[PDB]
Formats: sequence, structure tokens, C-alpha cells
Amino acid sequence: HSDLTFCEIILMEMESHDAAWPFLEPVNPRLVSGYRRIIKNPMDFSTMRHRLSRGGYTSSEEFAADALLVFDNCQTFNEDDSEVGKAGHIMRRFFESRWEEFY
Ligand SMILES: CC(=O)c1c(C)[nH]c(C(=O)N2CCC[C@@H](c3n[nH]cc3CN3CCCC3)C2)c1C
Ligand SMILES: [Mg+2]
Repeated sequence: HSDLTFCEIILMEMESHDAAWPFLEPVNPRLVSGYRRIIKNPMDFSTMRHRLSRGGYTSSEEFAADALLVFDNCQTFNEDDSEVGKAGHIMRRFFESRWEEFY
């Protein structure tokens, strides 16, 4: 698959990005007050890595949906001027531009 090929490329670059530190592992709701109540479908890069490794993505569209979920959730829970929120805007702009320079 040429679609799955670029997903592996763009996931690799996001995992290694400087501003990827809030998204490398799932949020622990025990450690974050209100997260469980506010974020219905959590998502992060390791969950995407796991689903790609086991062949769980059909098309590149499903991969893009999970990536946009990460940043949608980030903007739903975190203030735009929080540390986590600022890293998410950097990561979201990176993904949007990189995804469009291929498709
Ligand atoms: C609540 C929220 O939307 C959020 C997201 C999407 N991500 C983070 C976040 O901060 N992390 C992600 C999980 C691991 C955390 C981690 N990994 N190694 C050490 C730490 C400790 N953190 C806390 C402060 C210093 C780093 C970092 C939040 C709050
Ligand atoms: Mg959107």
C-alpha cells in the first residue's frame, strides 16, 4: 500500500518531533482530573503505532482520523496557552502541512 507507506513515514516524524512529548503515550485519567468525563475517545501516537503494527488500518483516511483526534482532544481539554496546548498546535500544524504535501 502506498497510503500505508506514507502513514508510517508521517507517524515516524511525529513520534520524533520535539513537541510530541504530550502525545507519546495515553493520558492516565487517574492522574488528570476531569479527563475521563471530557474526552470521550482518547487517542495518542503509541495507540496509532500499535494499530499500524498489527495491520489495523484499512485506508490512510482512518489513520488521518486518529491523528486529528489527538489534536481535537488536545484542544478540547487544554487551554491554547497551556504547555500541552502549545505543543499540540505545533504538532497539529506539522501534521496538516505534511499530510497535504503528499495528498
Ligand atoms: C491532559 C492532557 O491533555 C495531556 C496530554 C494529551 N498529554 C499530557 C502530558 O503532559 N503527558 C502525556 C503522558 C505522559 C506524560 C509524561 N511522560 N513522561 C513524563 C511525563 C509527565 N509529564 C507531566 C509533567 C511533566 C510530563 C506527559 C497531558 C497532561
Ligand atoms: Mg477537523
